[PDB]
This record gives sequence, C-alpha cells and structure tokens, in this order.
Amino acid sequence: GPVPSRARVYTDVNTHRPSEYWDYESHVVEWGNQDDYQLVRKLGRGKYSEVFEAINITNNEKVVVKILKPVKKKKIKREIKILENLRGGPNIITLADIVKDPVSRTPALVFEHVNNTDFKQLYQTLTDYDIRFYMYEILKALDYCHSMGIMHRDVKPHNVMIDHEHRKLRLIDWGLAEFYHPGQEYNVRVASRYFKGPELLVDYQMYDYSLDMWSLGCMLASMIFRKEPFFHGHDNYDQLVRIAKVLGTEDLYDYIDKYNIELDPRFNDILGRHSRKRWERFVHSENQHLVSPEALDFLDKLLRYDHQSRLTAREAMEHPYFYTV
Amino acid sequence: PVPSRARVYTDVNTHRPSEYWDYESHVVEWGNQDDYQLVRKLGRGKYSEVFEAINITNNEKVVVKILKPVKKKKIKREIKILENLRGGPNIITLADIVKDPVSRTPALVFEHVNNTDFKQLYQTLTDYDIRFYMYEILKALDYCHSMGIMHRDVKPHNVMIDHEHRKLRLIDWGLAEFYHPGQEYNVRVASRYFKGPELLVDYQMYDYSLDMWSLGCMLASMIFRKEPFFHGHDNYDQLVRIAKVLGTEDLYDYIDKYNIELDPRFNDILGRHSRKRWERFVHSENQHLVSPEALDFLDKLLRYDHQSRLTAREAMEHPYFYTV
Ligand SMILES: O=C(CCNCc1ccc(-c2ccccc2)c(Cl)c1)NCCC(=O)Nc1cccc(C(=O)O)c1
Ligand SMILES: O=C(CCNCc1ccc(-c2ccccc2)c(Cl)c1)NCCC(=O)Nc1cccc(C(=O)O)c1
Repeated sequence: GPVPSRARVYTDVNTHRPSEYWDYESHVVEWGNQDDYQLVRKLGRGKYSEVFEAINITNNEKVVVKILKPVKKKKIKREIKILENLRGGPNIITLADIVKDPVSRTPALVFEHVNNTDFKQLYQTLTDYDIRFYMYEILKALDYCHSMGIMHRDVKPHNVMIDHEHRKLRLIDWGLAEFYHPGQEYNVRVASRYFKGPELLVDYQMYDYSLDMWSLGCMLASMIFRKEPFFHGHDNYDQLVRIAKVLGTEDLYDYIDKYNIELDPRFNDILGRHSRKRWERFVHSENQHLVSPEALDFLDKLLRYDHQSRLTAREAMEHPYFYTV
Repeated sequence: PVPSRARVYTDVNTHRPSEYWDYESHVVEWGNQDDYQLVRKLGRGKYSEVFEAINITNNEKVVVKILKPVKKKKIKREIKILENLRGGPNIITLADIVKDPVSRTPALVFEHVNNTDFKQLYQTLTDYDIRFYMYEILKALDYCHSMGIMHRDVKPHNVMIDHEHRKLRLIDWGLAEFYHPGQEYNVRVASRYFKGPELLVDYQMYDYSLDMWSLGCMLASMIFRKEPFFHGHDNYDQLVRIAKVLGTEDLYDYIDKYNIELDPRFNDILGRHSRKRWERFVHSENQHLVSPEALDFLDKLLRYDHQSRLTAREAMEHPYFYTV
C-alpha cells in the first residue's frame, strides 16, 4: 500500500484538543430568526448554496447571507463548526450569525459585510506590489487556519474576496474545509480542477495543509503570468498531464515512488514524457512587469509534486518575495 | 443641566475620520493563543484575569489579559483605544491579540511589565519619587487626552511601577472612552474613592478633567499616607467625604453653575461643612512628603468645578515638578 505521510507543521494540534473542538458531527447548531434580515441581491450561486448581500433590519448594517441547500446535515455542521472555531482569525470571513427562515426551514449563515472589487477591472490594474501584498494576506489566513488544525481544501480566486479600495481581503467558502488528523485518509474529490494538488490527482488520500499551498501556488502563477488558469486541465486525469508538461514526468515518478503510489492505468496513454520547464519560459511582454527572480523562486517552492517539500504558510511568509510588504 | 465641553482637545475626534473613534465598526482580528504559555496570575477583576506569560516562539515574557466576554462592544472599545494609543508615553503597549482555540475566549497581549513589591513601595518612596512618577502619569494623560480618549479609571491599581528601572505604565483601558463634545456618558465609571463630583451628582457631560480629579485623589493619598483619601462607604457618602474637605458652599456653587438637580438621597446626609486647609492633613508620618508646592498643586486638581482643574499639560508646568 501507499507510504503514510503527515504534516511537517501543526501535526497534532487537534489530537491535543478535546473532542468538542473537532467532532463536528456532535456539534449542536443553534440559529436565530431570519426575519431580522432582508435579502438585497445575489452575489453567487453554487451546487449546495446561494450567497446574497443583505441588510440586518434591526441595526441598518449590510451583511452577507449564504443560504444552504441541506444535501447533508453533516456538511452543514462541519462548515459551521469550522467557521465558529476560526472566527476573528486574520483575513478569515467572520461568521456573525446563523439563522433559519421560518417557513422554508432552510438554514443560512450570516457573515460580516464584504464588498468585492470588479474582478476583470482588478486583474488589469493590480501591480507587482499589490500581488505581493494580497498573497501575504492570504498566507496570514492559511497559517492561522492550519495552526487551528483546519485545511481549507478549496483555495482559488472565487474563494478570495478582495475589497481593493480598503486593501481588505477575506478567505471565504469553508464548505469543503476539514479538520486535520495525522494519518487520516481524506476524500480526494475536493478543490476545483485547476487548483487540485497532484496528491489528489494520483489518489493519495493522506494529504494535509500543504494541499492549500499547492492551490495558492496555482493562483500566484495565474496572477504573475496573466494566464488564467495556469494549469488548464480538461478533466481530472488531463489536469495531472498539464502539471507534468511544466514540472516534468521524471519528478512525477520520483513522487509516486517516494510514497509507493499506484498510478491509475487511465494515465498510461495520456501522460507521455515531458522535460522539466524553466519558469522563465512563461514570461511575456504582457506579464514581465509582475515577474521577478524572487517571484519565480517563491513559485518554484510552492509548485512541487512532493507535498512535504512545499513551503508551509509560515515559511512562505519569510520568503524574499515579501520583503517589501 | 447646563452643557459643558473640554477646555483642551475639544474637537480632536470630530476632525478625525469615523474609523478612528467608531469602535463598534472596528474589525477585531486575533491570532492563536497556542503561541503563549501562562506563567502566573498578576491580578483578577470583574471582567478579566491578568497573567505573566511567555511567548514560546521567541522566549520573551509578556502579560496576557483574558477577557470575560460580558459585551463584545466593550471588548471592541478597549482594543480600538489600545491600538490608537500604542507607543504613547507610559501607555501599556498592546503587542498582540489572541484567542484560545477551545474556549474561544479572547485575550490581549501586552509588553512585559514588572511590578515592584507594593508594600515596600509606600515606605521607600521619597518626595522626589512621588514628583517623578506623578510627572510620568501626566505624560500618559496629556498623550491620551490629545488622542481624544479619557481613561476614566485612574487609581493605583491601574498604575504599574517598575521602580528598579524607574518605569511607569498606565494600564487597564477597559473603562476608557472617546471624548465627543456634548456627549452624555455613563456616570457609573471609576472606582468609588476616585470618582469625580461630576459622576456623584449625575452630571453626564464630563470630559478629560475627570482623570485630573482621580489623579488628585492619588496624589493626596501618596503625600499624606491616607489610603484612600476620600473614604466613602457608598456613592452618596463619597460626595459627603469630599464635602467634608472642600465644603458645602462650593458644592452648591458647582451645582448652581451647571444647573444640576441634586438627588434627594443627599438631603439628610450632606450636612454643612466648612472649607478645610490642606495643612490640616500634615502629620509626623507624612511631613517628609509634603511641601507648599505639593499642597498648591493638589489644591489645583481637587476642585468641584471640572472646568477649573489643571489640564494634564498645565499640571506639567507646575512648580511641584521643577526638580524632575
Ligand atoms: O467571486 C468572488 C470572489 C472573487 N475574487 C476574485 C479575485 C481573488 C483574488 C485575486 C488575487 C489573488 C492574489 C493576489 C492578487 C489578487 C484576484 Cl486578482 C481576484 N466573490 C463573489 C461571491 C462572494 O463574495 N461570496 C461569498 C462571500 C462571503 C462568504 C462566502 C462563503 O461562502 O462563506 C461567499
Ligand atoms: O495592581 C497593579 C499595579 C499596582 N500599582 C501600585 C501603585 C501605583 C502607583 C503608585 C504611585 C502613585 C503616585 C506616585 C508614586 C507612586 C504606587 Cl506607590 C503604587 N498591577 C498588578 C496587575 C497588573 O500588572 N495588571 C495589568 C498589567 C498590564 C496591563 C493590564 C491591563 O489591564 O491592560 C493590567
């Protein structure tokens, strides 16, 4: 079978906490009356949720309301417990209330108000400094949630709220987040395709916080190279081929051999043979103002097949790429 | 009642954006308390417990104040004030804000402070020492007043003295508030013995001058070795203790000036009292701490009329401090 693995940091933080902290299945959820909130407009729609801008009628303050389709009560309890555990953490979306509409009985989460900057406009105006600044803000959120024994498992641009006018950032949608327990085998069907770590694609279940650092690297690559997404897979098998076209196939075999991973036969006629590419290959006239030797060295240290070889969020915060923030 | 406003730093908050003073909208962020290990208890209060602690990541001593979340509004107020005042002369420095993962109880992390043996401090402190530390408190008050904040709980328990390093900090900003001209404040602030007459007569439009009354109470207890100086047994009796020294004539002049309605519960306890000479409180055990300059300075702090008290900046110019 595959060789076991464990996080290099915050390995036993949940082991040493009482069960109430991490046993979300036993967590008792309480909610108030949604009659105190009026929905204003839709902000987003997903598979198991709809997010709205809303107003609390009792204090005239804007909030965000996430209405949850109750596909699994277990999943609702998990997201709520994680949000309650992380509440007030740096750049973590703040859960302000939990409510239920009296007639539909549909539960909803109420968050601090957030104001998303026009993304298409943001993507063209962000400078080299802005990218470093916001990447550092994401790292504060990741180091905090990892220190709190939680993996986000869905780091991607859609799950990062930037209010550029206020230089404010929040890491949002904790619906896929999970508690880290050393040796635990997790479901690999997490994260969104372009942001999936190679551990998920090769079906290595004993992953950890380092999965978030791979997804973060994917976001950094897309921002500095102006290539969205950076690894453009068309399916989950093709996603690994897109990564191998950059990192090369030699190091992919070194990774699967190190953890004694059995590579799915469906990869046999699509993976091919690929040399390790230089990150400088992705520099072009449209992105060269965002690229520097520090950015490429930092990117190289995130985008590694070996999950244990990636920088932790705390190590990443010490990188020279952030010396100006 | 007749409205009143501060003689100094009157509009400092009016002229600053809402983000500075609007604590209810202040977004609090905290780290993981897992990086701190508690060493010993330093004090216990109604809504907090203070510990000496160690940051395990750098092996540096700090102080950790664990807050009982009686009101989130009160927590936001103390945090915003501490963040606004951070680095101010003799103001306790807020170094971090954390939360214990399991209890979810928020805690404030301060620079390390080392309180000198208090029982030893009283008899060892000289006339110079009292002038030196009084001046250190005044630097902190002039700074926080200039920053549009009144402490509202000046008392010995809220002054940290590290005598070996001649270091002072004004601590526990849990009752502090932003000054806005014309605002009516809750009079149920400060500790009984340090309450200004404005609070005792229920005059809500008070200002930074409340801190100068409390400071005067501390000065009187130090130079005369009478702890506390105005020993009230309840909030009504507290005003009678002040009147036994300042006299009832000037108390009526004060309430008439601001058209204050005196609570009927004072009727059969206030009595009639002459204005006393400060020299009356001098004795063999305290005469080495008293001087004409000390009594003149004390007289200028302990006045009924909040507008007639020295400001922290005026107090720093007094001859009592010519040696510091
Ligand atoms: O789609 C979005 C976010 C969209 N962000 C776009 C975006 C994110 C990051 C960057 C960036 C990253 C690194 C460096 C520099 C820049 C950029 Cl350029 C754009 N939001 C709309 C929907 C929404 O706000 N949802 C929401 C809000 C609050 C809570 C929840 C929740 O599920 O808890 C959901
Ligand atoms: O009780 C105390 C302080 C106790 N000070 C006693 C004291 C204070 C003033 C003088 C003095 C006044 C005028 C002239 C000369 C001297 C003297 Cl003689 C003694 N501290 C123990 C607990 C503690 O340190 N609390 C603390 C520390 C840091 C921050 C906080 C906080 O709430 O932020 C609280």
